Amino acid sequence: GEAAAAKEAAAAKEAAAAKEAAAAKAAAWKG
Ligand code: NA
Ligand code: NA
Repeated sequence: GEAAAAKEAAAAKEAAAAKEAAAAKAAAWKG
């Protein structure tokens, strides 16, 4: 029901968030 659905939301957004960190960091670490 809503329980399943909630877990999709959670997963996706966690994944998304992590990608931004990775990208920003790569850009920075270079200079
Ligand atoms: Na989808
Ligand atoms: Na970013």
